[PDB]
Amino acid sequence: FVEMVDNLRGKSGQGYYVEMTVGSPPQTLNILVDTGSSNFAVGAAPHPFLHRYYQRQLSSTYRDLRKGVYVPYTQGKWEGELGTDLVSIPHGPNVTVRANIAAITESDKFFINGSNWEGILGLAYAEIARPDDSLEPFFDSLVKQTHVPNLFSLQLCGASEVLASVGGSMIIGGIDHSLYTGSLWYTPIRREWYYEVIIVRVEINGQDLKMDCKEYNYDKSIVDSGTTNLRLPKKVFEAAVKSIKAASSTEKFPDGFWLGEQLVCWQGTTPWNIFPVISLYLMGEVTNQSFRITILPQQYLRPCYKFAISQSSTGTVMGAVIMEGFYVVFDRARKRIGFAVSACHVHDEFRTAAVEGPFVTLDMEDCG
Ligand SMILES: CCCOc1ccc(-c2csc(-c3ccccc3Cl)c2CC(=O)NC(=N)N)cc1
Repeated sequence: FVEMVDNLRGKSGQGYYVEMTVGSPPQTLNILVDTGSSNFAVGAAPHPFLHRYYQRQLSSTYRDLRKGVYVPYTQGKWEGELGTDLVSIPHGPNVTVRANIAAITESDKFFINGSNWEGILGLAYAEIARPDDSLEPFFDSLVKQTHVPNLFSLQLCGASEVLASVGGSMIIGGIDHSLYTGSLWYTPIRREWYYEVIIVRVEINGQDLKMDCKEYNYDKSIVDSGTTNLRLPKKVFEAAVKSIKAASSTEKFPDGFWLGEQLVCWQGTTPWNIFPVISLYLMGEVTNQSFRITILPQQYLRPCYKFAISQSSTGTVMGAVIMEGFYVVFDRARKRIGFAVSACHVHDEFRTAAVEGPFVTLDMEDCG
């Protein structure tokens, strides 16, 4: 796993990517590591934001699947041609796998200017793969074609003209103990489509939001490296901001700030201590057992800073601001996701991101 440490990079807010190669000879590309989707999709045609793309004609091992894929979503869309080719991760397991590849031929609002990645590596399950679940996801092909164990770890570390550079590690097939400190707590993967989990309770600076369990997962809750913010269902979001505004209160802020769209600055003078910590209690492996994940303002305020907690209409999304500061294990083989305090992770001399348990919680089976 030493070879996989720091194999991730990105620009704050533009996602983390790992270097991959596709085709023969090897075509080097930077791929967004996304646990919130299940397709291995790469630009395969010129685009204003792409400085390089996958060229099937140059790959002697490319095999067309004669089959298209169309993916529209609210902001725009991407469209591609299904194919198969040899795929490797230079700073990952020393193996090469034949995987499905969605060659993006046209798109709008898919790629991001300056993000430095040319495709996406959807690490979620087949159920949500496009165009349907018969298109085996990359990780599935990896495990089926190799000896690599059905599990991967993600240590997202976070972080002037330039958006800040972020780094992290994607350990495939295992758990690197030097990457975390303390104990690893696991929450069950409720269902194998998105990496769905169940939040049983949340508190702002030790104070319980006292909401019905179901509201925390209203619709669903997922662990998604492909999302920057901690996104909360409306009701939970409103309750969370009110509580945070209170905690901060000694400074007031433009609510354009609270809405994530606008920024805020001081100049190492930041009054972190004024902002409360956020604890998300996740269902434990044992019925009435749960554990908490606690994040600092250093995590939900991303650098000037922008409030990185936003409203969701699609359930809770534990994105980067949540994952950063924790070592997250996607234990697919045991249908669970483990959290441990990250070897990296920003923290002052008064508080620290934490992973603690157990905490017992009555019902919770019914938080789903
Ligand atoms: C931190 C920046 C992340 O940048 C992104 C770039 C593209 C997409 C995206 C466009 S269409 C699409 C997509 C939508 C449905 C199925 C397949 C794909 Cl590739 C995705 C993946 C996605 O939605 N991931 C996610 N929510 N975690 C998402 C984030």
